[PDB]
Amino acid sequence: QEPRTLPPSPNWYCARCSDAVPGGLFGFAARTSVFLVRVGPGAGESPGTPPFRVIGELVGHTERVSGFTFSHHPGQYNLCATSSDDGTVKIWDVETKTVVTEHALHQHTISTLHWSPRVKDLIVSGDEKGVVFCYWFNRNDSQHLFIEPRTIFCLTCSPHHEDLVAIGYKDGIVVIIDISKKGEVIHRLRGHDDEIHSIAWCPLPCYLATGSKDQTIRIWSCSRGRGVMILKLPRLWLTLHWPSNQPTQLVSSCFGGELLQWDLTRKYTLFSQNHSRIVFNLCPLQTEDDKQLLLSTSMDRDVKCWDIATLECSWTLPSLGGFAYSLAFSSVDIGSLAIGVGDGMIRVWNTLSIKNNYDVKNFWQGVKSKVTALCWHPTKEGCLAFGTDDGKVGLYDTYSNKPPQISSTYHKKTVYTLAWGPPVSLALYSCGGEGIVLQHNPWKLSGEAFDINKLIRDTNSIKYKLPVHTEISWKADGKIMALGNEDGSIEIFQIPNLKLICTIQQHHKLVNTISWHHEHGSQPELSYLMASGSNNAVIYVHNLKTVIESSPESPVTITEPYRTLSGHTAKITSVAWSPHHDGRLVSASYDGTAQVWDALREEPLCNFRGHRGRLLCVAWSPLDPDCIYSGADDFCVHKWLTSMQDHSRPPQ
Ligand SMILES: CN1CN([C@@H]2O[C@H](COP(=O)(O)OP(=O)(O)OP(=O)(O)O)[C@@H](O)[C@H]2O)c2nc(N)[nH]c(=O)c21
Repeated sequence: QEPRTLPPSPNWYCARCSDAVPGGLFGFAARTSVFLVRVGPGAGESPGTPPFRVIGELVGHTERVSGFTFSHHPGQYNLCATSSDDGTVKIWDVETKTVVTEHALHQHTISTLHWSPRVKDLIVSGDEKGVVFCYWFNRNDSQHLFIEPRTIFCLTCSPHHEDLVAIGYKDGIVVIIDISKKGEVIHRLRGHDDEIHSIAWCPLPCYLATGSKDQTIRIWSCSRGRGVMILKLPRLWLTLHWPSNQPTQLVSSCFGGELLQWDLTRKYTLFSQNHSRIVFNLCPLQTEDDKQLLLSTSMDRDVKCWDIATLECSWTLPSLGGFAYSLAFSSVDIGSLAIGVGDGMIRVWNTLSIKNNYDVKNFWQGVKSKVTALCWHPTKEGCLAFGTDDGKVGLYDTYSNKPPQISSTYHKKTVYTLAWGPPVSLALYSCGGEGIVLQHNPWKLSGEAFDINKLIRDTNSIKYKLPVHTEISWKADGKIMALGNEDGSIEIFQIPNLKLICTIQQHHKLVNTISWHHEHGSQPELSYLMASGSNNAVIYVHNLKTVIESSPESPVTITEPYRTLSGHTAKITSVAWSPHHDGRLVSASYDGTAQVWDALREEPLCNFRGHRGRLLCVAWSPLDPDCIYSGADDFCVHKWLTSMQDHSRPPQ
């Protein structure tokens, strides 16, 4: 297939942090970025597959992006403006994905901006103190305005005269100002009782609409400054869209993210598959093929498309609300990719959706915190173990509707590893940051869970305190278990009773990740290859085929590696052997890259730099050999191709 991006959620409680220009380009603000989605025929997808593609990220802001508006002037649809809590308002070109200009005029946290419908280079920004700036970027000018000492929530330039701008406030007040008259208040619009969420001008000449947290929409005659009709709706963000096609109809959000189309001529109509939590923005987009769509962003972290002719949802783009901590592919369901997210939901992604590139199912029940580990049962379908940062281990029947089973036992600290292995029918092993590895019974998960350090102590000859275990990986045949430790040690234990056969002292810091090379290779000696990463940059590979066959009486110490992979410049969070190759490793690092290695020749192959933060996990696509999935603390998962990469090594 082609690349995909599982992007961060659109930001919440912003009057305008997303917009769309006609033809088919949609942009929404998410974390520190603006993500770009070409929507329509020009997105290039099979008739049946939803016509959208995430194509671009606008990279450059330092803190939360508070506002985003496109330039809607014909032949200039490629410009757009952003505001950010870093005090910046940047002008962007979407073809280059770069900044054209900016201004740090605002001395207080910006609330919103808006690109004038009439003046080709005028962007009007307002902050939480009530200060409004006007910025003409092609003429290099900047008019300062102060209207009143109140918290600006929204701001909409008039489509019908260059000088009028409506401003809504946290306390319900709405006013219309004139820039050419130095911010004079022309119309005070008295009526609202609470937070103004949106202001939409009538598209034909003038009237004016406002949605407020006081559960009413209001239309105003901006001539006689009076309110000529009030609409009460049947937790709330109340955003509006006045369609140019139906100048007599009006779209609004409603409780629970429900969307309405009212009739100006007490009457409403329902959309639809609907949103489940409050909706923040609504963006009209007319495709090349003349379809009238409307894009909606929502607290439920879905980005939905609506066909205004049918008022049904054409597709949904889901998003991630926290770090992508974990990626697990199922061996029973081949395309099934489990994602552990910091926002407390597991994502299972059918990466083989015949007619849907983002077929993702969320799992709310049971989980109530950062999912930091995941593992599929090797044989049972739908069987998915997860661990959290509250130390909770859990099991999940992902075909079922029903809330998961929780282990009666919690780890003291975060759950970083989960592996299935034989009991010491199949047992769940969970490792916590405190250093305990526990053995769970899936049959009776509420019962006793045995800390395996007691058997390690019984079956070996111990007179010291055991290490703090930080990572567990079983070998492919289910006969050798490796534990990584805080000191950097890795310990090799043999099948029935965790007999220790070997200790590797190669790392000098905490081990984060161990992976054994797969058995499906084209040669035996490879399944005994172990890859490991620690809080240091250098990755090691070790060849344990001697000591496992040697089956020693006493445990042996190893101080020399089989292969050394230097390149990364920060800790290694995850490593994975390619299932389609022999000795090909991918590694995720805190240096924000992922490196593909041919581990046998100590050769760097390619380096993925598409992430915007520290990487936490990597998983090879189980069917495409040049395709890999990544997860980082940028609230993203990228599905990228080895062959599309520009660099072979990690930076420095
Ligand atoms: C403490 N860690 C951290 N860690 C790796 O680091 C990532 C983030 O962990 P974290 O909760 O930020 O731990 P922390 O030490 O605070 O991270 P940092 O100090 O780098 O910010 C995880 O995705 C995980 O792969 C770990 N992995 C294993 N196996 N065992 C561990 O004890 C730990």
